[PDB]
Amino acid sequence: VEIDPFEMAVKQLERAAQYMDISEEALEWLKKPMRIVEVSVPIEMDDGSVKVFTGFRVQHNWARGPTKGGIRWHPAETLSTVKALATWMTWKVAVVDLPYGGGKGGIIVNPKELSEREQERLARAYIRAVYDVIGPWTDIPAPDVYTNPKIMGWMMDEYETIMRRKGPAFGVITGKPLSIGGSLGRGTATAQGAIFTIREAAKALGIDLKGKKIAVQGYGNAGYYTAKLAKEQLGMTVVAVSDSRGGIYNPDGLDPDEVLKWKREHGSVKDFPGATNITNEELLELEVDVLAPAAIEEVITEKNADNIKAKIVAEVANGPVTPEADDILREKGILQIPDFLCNAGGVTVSYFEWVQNINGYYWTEEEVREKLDKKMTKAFWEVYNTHKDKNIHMRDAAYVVAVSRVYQAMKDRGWVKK
Ligand SMILES: N[C@@H](CCC(=O)O)C(=O)O
Repeated sequence: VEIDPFEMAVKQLERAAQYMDISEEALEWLKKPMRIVEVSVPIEMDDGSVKVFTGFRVQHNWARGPTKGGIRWHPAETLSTVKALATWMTWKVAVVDLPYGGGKGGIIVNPKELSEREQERLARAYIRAVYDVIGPWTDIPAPDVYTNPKIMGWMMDEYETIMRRKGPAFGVITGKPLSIGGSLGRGTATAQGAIFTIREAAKALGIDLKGKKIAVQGYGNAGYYTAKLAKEQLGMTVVAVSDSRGGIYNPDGLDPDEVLKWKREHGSVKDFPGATNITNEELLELEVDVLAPAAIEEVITEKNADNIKAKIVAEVANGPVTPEADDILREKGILQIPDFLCNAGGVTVSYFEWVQNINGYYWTEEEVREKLDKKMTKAFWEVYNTHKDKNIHMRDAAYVVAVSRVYQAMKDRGWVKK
């Protein structure tokens, strides 16, 4: 009825665990976050009043290392959502082999109605409230929905003020501006990882992407950068893009820069010059070789699963495919890249930023790109090898890999004896 996010995450975990040999005690440990912190966030309003907000900080598991995750400023943010996202972040950092755990934060607030001063006060108060459970080697927050690098800089400054500069205060939080412990390649991290996964999938399927067609659903940051990087690096033809308002179809190809400029000038991609106007419900079924949903979740359902014609479906967004759609697409011979494997580039570049901050030495764009390429290629090939050995779904193989790594880390620490 309500389909609670945490229940769905636990159900997914059980489905995954049924495909591998894991002890009952370890599964019960994994079903519950290891630490949940709920705090009040009082700030001073611009009119002089004091408003109290509810903040969350869930650390699902830290067997493999310090927990990692973003902070969401959404009016419809709940504890369940934070717990489910921390659980998913655990597997996200485990599949791509990072020395990280799972974490997530969130404040129930509408940031659209907050001023800059009030936003800074909210960030500083959240840091003051959750200081006792965060740190460079304990919990590293990150940008997420309705949060940008400016809030990251404010949060890092507040943490440094509280910590009295007794250590690497830069590394307590990632996604910061380049002037203060920032990292090169952060803006295009997720799309770069998605492009690397798409290239590896094409390599696995034996099809060259040069001259091929790609359709991207959702033209936000991730969708725009995915289309642009595909067109440049992969040599593919961006045939169709879309947003919430509508979509664009052009067999001859779309220039991502031109489409982004049009969207910026008119607020939407609708009615692009010299292009056919469509919507998402027929965009998802266009004849393409790579489809990259980079928008609101749950766009592929059993209704439209049988009509998908893409050879590769790169789940850039967070869970855009339902399990029934997963089964239907696997039956059709379509190679799916799991959601928490395709967009693992953002957390990988976040890890690179944390390493740079901890070490005090900062890398270049080429070094970050090469390291990200190596990490994403290795993770995808491990997942595909499991998918080829166990004769299971790609999402199932990614779950097996991540849960196996976490379980091995737990067994090594002695947390679970079986
Ligand atoms: N928010 C992104 C995916 C999640 C992420 O960026 O980490 C989208 O829905 O397009």
